[PDB]
Amino acid sequence: TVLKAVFLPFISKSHLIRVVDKARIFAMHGVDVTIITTPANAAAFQTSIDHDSSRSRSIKTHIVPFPQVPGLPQGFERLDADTPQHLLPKIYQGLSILQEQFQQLFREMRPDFIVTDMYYPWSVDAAAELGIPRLVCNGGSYFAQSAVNSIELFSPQAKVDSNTETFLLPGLPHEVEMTRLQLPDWLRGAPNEYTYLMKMIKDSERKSYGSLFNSFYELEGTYEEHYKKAMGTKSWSVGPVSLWVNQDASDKACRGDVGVVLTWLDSKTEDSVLYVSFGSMNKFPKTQLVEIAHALEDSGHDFIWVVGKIEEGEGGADFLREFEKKVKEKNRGYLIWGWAPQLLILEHPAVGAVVTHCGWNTVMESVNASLPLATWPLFAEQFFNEKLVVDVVKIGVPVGVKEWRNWNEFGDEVVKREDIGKAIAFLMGGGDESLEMRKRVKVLSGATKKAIQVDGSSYTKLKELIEELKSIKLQKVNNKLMEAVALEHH
Ligand SMILES: CC1(C)[C@@H](O[C@@H]2O[C@H](C(=O)O)[C@@H](O)[C@H](O)[C@H]2O)CC[C@]2(C)[C@H]3C(=O)C=C4[C@@H]5C[C@@](C)(C(=O)O)CC[C@]5(C)CC[C@@]4(C)[C@]3(C)CC[C@@H]12
Ligand SMILES: O=c1ccn([C@@H]2O[C@H](COP(=O)(O)OP(=O)(O)O)[C@@H](O)[C@H]2O)c(=O)[nH]1
Repeated sequence: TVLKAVFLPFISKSHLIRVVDKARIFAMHGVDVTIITTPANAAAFQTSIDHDSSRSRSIKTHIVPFPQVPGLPQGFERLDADTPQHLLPKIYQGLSILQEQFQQLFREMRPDFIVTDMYYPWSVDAAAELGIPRLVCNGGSYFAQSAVNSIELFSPQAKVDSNTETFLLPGLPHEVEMTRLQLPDWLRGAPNEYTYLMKMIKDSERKSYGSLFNSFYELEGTYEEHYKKAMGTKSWSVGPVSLWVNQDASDKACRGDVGVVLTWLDSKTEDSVLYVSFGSMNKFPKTQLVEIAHALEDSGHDFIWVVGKIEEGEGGADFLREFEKKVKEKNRGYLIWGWAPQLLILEHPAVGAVVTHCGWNTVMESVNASLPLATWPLFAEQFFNEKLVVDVVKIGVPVGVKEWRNWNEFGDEVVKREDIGKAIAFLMGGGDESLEMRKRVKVLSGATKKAIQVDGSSYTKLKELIEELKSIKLQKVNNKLMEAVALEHH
């Protein structure tokens, strides 16, 4: 009959809200969904779950207490930027302890299939023990995963010396040039511990039923097909997930949480405000914040700056509080010190462009809101996402960042105010080339909205997947009938 699914999200904020939204999409289309999580993580999205159950979807959370770990204080259950760095491996250790409780819950709930974050590679074995399909949720774009596979297969970085020599990523449908410094540490040379984790994750994916991406075909459908052939797997684009289940203002306001900025926006003319955000994980050093502050002030344009994680005192916070005073004196700038209501802001007509670290969720949300991008990749797969934005679909301009760094370090590179200002001036300056870029993102904005409406590309992929899973459930029911009839004869 009715499919039953258990969803297992990860415990970093961006991954959590992406996989929770995928859970909400499945429940919107008839699946009886249970989301397993811990209290501090549930706090970020239980409100969204309550709104959904009122549209009488069958979706609920199942709260599991976070384990005791020596030296880990109570209440620390998330991997985000506000988390003190020495607690991260302990938090990850506590998550690992939960695996057996998760598996017991699978055996107790007996779902027809499970949908789990990529950071749970063992879940493919759990599903095989239960005899059910496991879907894996992958972060980021098909493009970025195609680029990673090109690096792994062809090693173009091995044939160059220096750090400024560009190389093509072979086999991709588009010509894409990068330097060795723009590759992740775990891909560049000898394996590190993350290289081995990624190997285990990709092996798990190859054994899984299929993968789910927050993507849509009009944006990067060529890479969706490329990726399926690179992996030899099934995959479905089911995005933009943020738009699909957060079309209401109340949902946009509460997403991932736990009005003054909206009144400020209401006072501005259309497309006049630059939105600046570097995602849920980034922490900039003071010297970088100084360059951004000067670039924003010197641009002459209105802006909202989501400052992200700031070191206290002379590590940045003192400077930003002084800068915030300055820019309120002119009514040109607005700083957001905590979690911003990103979906509500991007949809506001006053917003005209976005400075982004190329986190895939912000790229997708900006496309839906029809906003051109200034690209400032930092870590993870963001340098690959920049290539797609800048070189393939041409909806952004780069600030000019040269070097990948890990998420927990400041690196050696400081992007200077002049280079930031060049990107702002292009986006906000009204020149003809920027206007052609705005038209390109507008076309894609219309495509996003169509993709999740009835018989859009993402709607259809989800419908086809659910039909396959219904088919598998029914096959097992009819096989039991066949076995019982055979035992009757004898
Ligand atoms: C933010 C995302 C989710 C990710 O972001 C995702 O990055 C993917 C990528 O890396 O390609 C993209 O595919 C995807 O789209 C994007 O969402 C970027 C990488 C990372 C920041 C990641 C990390 O750095 C290192 C560790 C260590 C691993 C390990 C083995 C150790 O080494 O000690 C054990 C201890 C330890 C602290 C566990 C925690 C992780 C897994 C940690 C902090 C979790 C958050 C994670
Ligand atoms: O102040 C903030 C920062 C981030 N986000 C949301 O958090 C996600 C950030 O994910 P992204 O892929 O852009 O970057 P990451 O956080 O993974 O580095 C997006 O859904 C944003 O809408 C938000 O609502 N408010």
